[PDB]
Amino acid sequence: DMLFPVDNEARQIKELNGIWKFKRDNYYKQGFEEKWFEKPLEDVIDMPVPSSYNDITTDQELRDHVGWVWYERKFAVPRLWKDQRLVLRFGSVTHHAVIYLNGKEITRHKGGFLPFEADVTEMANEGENRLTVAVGNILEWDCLPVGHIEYMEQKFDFDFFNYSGIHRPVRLYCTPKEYIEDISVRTTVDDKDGMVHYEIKTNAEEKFIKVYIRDEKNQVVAESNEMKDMVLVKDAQLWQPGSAYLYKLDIYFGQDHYTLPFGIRTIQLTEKQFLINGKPFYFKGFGKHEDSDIRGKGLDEALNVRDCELLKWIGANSFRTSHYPYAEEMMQMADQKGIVVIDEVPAVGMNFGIFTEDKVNEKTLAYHKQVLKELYQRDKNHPCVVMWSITNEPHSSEEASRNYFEEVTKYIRKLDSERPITGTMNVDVEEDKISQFFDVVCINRYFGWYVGAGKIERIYPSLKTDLIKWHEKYGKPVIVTEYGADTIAGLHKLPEVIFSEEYQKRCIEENNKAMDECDFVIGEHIWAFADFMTAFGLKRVDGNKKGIFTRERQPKTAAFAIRERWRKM
Amino acid sequence: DMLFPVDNEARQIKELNGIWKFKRDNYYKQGFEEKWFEKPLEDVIDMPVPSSYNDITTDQELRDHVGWVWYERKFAVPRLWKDQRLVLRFGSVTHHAVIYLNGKEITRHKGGFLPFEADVTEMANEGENRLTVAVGNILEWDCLPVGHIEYMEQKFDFDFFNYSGIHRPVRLYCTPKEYIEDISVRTTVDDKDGMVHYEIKTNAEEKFIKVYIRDEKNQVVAESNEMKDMVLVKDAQLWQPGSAYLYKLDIYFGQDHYTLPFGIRTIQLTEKQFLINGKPFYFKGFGKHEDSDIRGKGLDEALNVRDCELLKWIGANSFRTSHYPYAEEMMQMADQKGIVVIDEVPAVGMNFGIFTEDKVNEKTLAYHKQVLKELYQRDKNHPCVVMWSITNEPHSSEEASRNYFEEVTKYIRKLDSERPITGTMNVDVEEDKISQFFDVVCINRYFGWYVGAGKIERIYPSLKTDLIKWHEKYGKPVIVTEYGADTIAGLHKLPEVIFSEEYQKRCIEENNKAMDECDFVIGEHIWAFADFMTAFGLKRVDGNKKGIFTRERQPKTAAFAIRERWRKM
Ligand SMILES: [Ca+2]
Ligand SMILES: [Ca+2]
Repeated sequence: DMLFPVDNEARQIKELNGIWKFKRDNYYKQGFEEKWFEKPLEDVIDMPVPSSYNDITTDQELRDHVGWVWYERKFAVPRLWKDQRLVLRFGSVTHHAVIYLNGKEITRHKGGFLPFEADVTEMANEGENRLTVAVGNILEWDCLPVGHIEYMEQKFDFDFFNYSGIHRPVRLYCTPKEYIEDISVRTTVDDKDGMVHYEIKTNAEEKFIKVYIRDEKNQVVAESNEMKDMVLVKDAQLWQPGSAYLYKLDIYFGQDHYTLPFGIRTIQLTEKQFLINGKPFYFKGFGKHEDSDIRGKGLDEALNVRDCELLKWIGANSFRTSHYPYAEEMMQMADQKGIVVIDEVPAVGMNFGIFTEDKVNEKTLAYHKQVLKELYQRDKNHPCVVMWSITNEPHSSEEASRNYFEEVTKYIRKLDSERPITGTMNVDVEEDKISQFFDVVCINRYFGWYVGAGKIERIYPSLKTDLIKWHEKYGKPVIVTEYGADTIAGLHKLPEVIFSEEYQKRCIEENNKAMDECDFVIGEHIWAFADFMTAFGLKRVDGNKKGIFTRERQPKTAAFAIRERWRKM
Repeated sequence: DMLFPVDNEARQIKELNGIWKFKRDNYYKQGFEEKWFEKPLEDVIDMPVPSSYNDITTDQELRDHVGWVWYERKFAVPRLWKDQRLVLRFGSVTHHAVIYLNGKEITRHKGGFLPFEADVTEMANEGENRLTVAVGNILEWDCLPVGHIEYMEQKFDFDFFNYSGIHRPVRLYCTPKEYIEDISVRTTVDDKDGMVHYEIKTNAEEKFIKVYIRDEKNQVVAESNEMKDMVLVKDAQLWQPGSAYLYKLDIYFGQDHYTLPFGIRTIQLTEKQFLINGKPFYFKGFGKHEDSDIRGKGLDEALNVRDCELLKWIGANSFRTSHYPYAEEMMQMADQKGIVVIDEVPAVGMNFGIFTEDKVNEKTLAYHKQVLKELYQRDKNHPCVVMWSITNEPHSSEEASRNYFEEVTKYIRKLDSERPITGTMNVDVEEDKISQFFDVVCINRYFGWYVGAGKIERIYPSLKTDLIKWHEKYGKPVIVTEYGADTIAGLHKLPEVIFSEEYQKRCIEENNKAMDECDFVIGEHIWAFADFMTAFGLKRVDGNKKGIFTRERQPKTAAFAIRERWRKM
């Protein structure tokens, strides 16, 4: 159960963000061994929430910390909340969490990009309470993303910096004691009329319920007293790429009230095309990252609006939540703005034998299924999500990866029968062993950068040849999910050279020429949207510089050429 | 009454931030004349709150908008708030506001940097309500900051971009119907003993009250049943620069409860020293701004923590709120971190005859006193505030300005008899006509930049001479409140040139040599803390580049030489 918290006459949200008190372990698990949670934290600094902690201070030891840190603040339960159900919700804690309330452990969570909560109805006191949160950043072979510890040094083979902290809002909220627990909505369209199938779960299934479907002007277009039903919406306003329309499932249950936005739209994959509402859709966009200056991966809604303005300005129609689920506020924004989304779990870093019993094994596999279940439960009702990505660049040349990903793909297909399934490729087409389980083949190709760096004339023939091989081996439509080139803003050269602004434009141009000659390509996603931070390395100039925009969300030269192309499509 | 809202067993806060709907006027006052507030806004975009609106979109017409824009969202009143007093608070609206609730005007406000509120107990409905806010950015001769309209173009003489929007949190909060309205605290010290003078004002003064003073471990150290009292704090932990201690005035009144943090510390001025708790204090720090990428002047608490970390790293002990009051969050942070603050009113831009019947006149004067009253009411109880600055660089060579600022200084002295009063100078010392009214003389001087650009060897003789003149004319201690040089990060040259990193360092050094030879100098504030945005001009390379740090809060070369000086001082 993970309905996004709401405010109305019956439910209320208390934000617990702001400035917390903060302290890091000075040796491994110092805070657990010394039971720091038993009393208020001492010798602390201020830390903002939501935000990563790595980039806030001037202290390299905190930036490079491996292990656990400790957050604490106080919150109040109002007298007016006397007989309500009380829930403490964490949008995320990266990567591992132990939650304490007034010195007592109340829940734990594993995985840094999905929300979790704890019912504290019978444990919070009226008035002041103390909330203590332990935050661990260690990744092992059974975490997603994958990593491992060497002797303590953290190892991993994904790009982005392993930021840690409380990256999403913390919320204490209240509901009545009999209440709506979960909602699932599915839609179909028969010519001009839409059919809304819904299922509502409550903790008193025998009690009366009233369910409205309201349109965008909030007028009732359908009505029912069933917990599960199938209601017709005549002349349905469809949710379309670039023109969102959102209905509302408005539910009254006893004293409870919940309103759920949703969209009516169909997805159908053909030979060679990706149909949305029966019309072909060509992905134009980026894989993104949750990353900006100072705050690391902290949610920043102002930055989120600026990014959507940028996506609109440049003619993009989609993005992929590259390498982990994003904040729901961004998923909600994509629903409202009509932006098409590929939603991805953090199965990244399964690459360098990786699929062995001592590394990525059945323990990893079972956790991977759990993350997919948690992702599906959070995002199942978003019309913006049109496809699930279950992995980014696994070492899928290994024979052992075949049974691994057949199992993951079949699990996600049972949870959701309506949305296509995918995963992104980096191994050579001849050696790949899993893409036959997918509905769409997604490839990350860096011709002109990681292959034949600087050789502009080799980009077009190399990509076209590889594209044709992927189509011929699997017979499915293809998206190029990553391609591009590192580019230092202000570095100009004539003739162009790698890292120059001119080279990034030409590299992308030549890849685009290959894709334009292939009738089976259904998308191009440039890597990356914006410069972002990476673990330190000699190929990373203060992070990954493949951004079309700088980290401060201003365009490099190539942005203007991309805009001309995407806007005339 | 402007007590900062609090959460406890009796009072509750609902934040109304997030993503609002937004639309600008297409001609002057269009929304007022078409009565847009009467129905939900149509043809809208998303706009984050808190944030400026100017740097969010890709649209030049909005960035440079002159006039009014319109914000709207919905909010809920829960059933559980049924019998409470309901208050809508705006931390600020820049510059002018008209607030509508369910299509009816409920308040207005002039002034972009101080909070205001509206009692909505009788007008808000249970459940859903519609909040509409018109936001105007026009500055006239009786506004602060000062500006004027020409033919529609906005003119002004201050040097920072005229960002507009809802820069600080919007809060709906509840209290009991009989409640604590205002609190004032003054402190004296007697050897090791504090005396806390307090005065509590309520909604029903004949009822009984309980007042505790609590230390930082929450332990009662004094107690009383009076609304107005002095209570002794023996072995009182003093609030010290760089080592803060905050007691809490904990007040119970009927069903109401309010806890006010405060500090015990004294201020005294001699003709050469600024004494805090009897010890000389030398100001080391910066005038700042509320400015960052994307969000303009929007509150960003993660940015505030990073700034305070950088102030600590560089050995700064103070800042001035150039040129307007900052968010209360930043004032609380200064209270907790032991940072000393010069608190400044937005009386900036009274420069180019300025003090004439048609420009800065009796209306400007009366408004100037009003903003000082409002600033005092908000910040009176902050130990971090050691001095009020009533103006920045007025054209105080005009004879007419004498009576103007005698009025202003008399007025603020009536509100606050303990804190020193000042205002910053740019006119020639021989021409000034007001600084005799101040307790400390503050001068903005840019020898090596605006006077004798590039002539390093003339900086030290020029500032020493000017300093001695200011001291000779007024016989008061002197703070140099601004000095420095524009500096493009990455610009290096040997020998150094203006705009280079090396020149900024040498220019500050030579100015510091002059100050080190003047015993009556009690502070040095470099301009600026961080690069910030200005109105467009040929001297402003994408804004003001006098930052010691970049706009993204990283140090230029001069930061490390400043740190060496300030950390060994
Ligand atoms: Ca969230
Ligand atoms: Ca505020």
